[PDB]
Amino acid sequence: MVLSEGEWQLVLHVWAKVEADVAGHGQDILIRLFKSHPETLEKFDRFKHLKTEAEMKASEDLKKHGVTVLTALGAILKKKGHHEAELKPLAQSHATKHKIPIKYAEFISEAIIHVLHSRHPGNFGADAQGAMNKALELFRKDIAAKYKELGYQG
Ligand code: HEM
Repeated sequence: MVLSEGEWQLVLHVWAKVEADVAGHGQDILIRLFKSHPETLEKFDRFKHLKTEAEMKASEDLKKHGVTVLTALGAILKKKGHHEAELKPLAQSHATKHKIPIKYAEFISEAIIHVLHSRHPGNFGADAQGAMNKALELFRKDIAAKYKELGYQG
């Protein structure tokens, strides 16, 4: 798949807003994922112990990892489809080291869309959400293909 330039512009316009507060958005997205799909929390030996939303919100470590996640995702999105080098090390660590099944990438995709819709309603109308979804689908498709190449499947 290929996004058009107009779709990329909708994606990067809302992303510019996200980047005004990377830590806050990172926290919100990981917490949404762990509340909506509790099984994902189990893959994080670092965070597995957190029992409640209050505890997640107070963890400086979780916030730091949220920044790490969104910074890496932001770098991929800014490539506007030319992301093969950025994707390679991420595919390898998530497939071989962390052992994350590809279905969980769908779950975090959902979490990102939820938080952008909640925080940025005026810059995340239906057309902008559709463009963000296509971007995330492109990312998932390419990561799935690399999983296969690496011997995992997802
Ligand atoms: C937008 C998708 C994602 C991005 C951009 C992302 C990015 C990253 C980055 C940059 C790291 C640190 C370096 C590395 O280990 O590769 C990391 C670590 C990790 N990721 Fe992801 N990740 C994503 C989705 C997920 C999902 C869906 C899960 C699990 C449900 C996951 C599980 C982990 C784990 C367990 C670690 C190691 C944490 C630690 O113990 O420090 N990732 N991720």
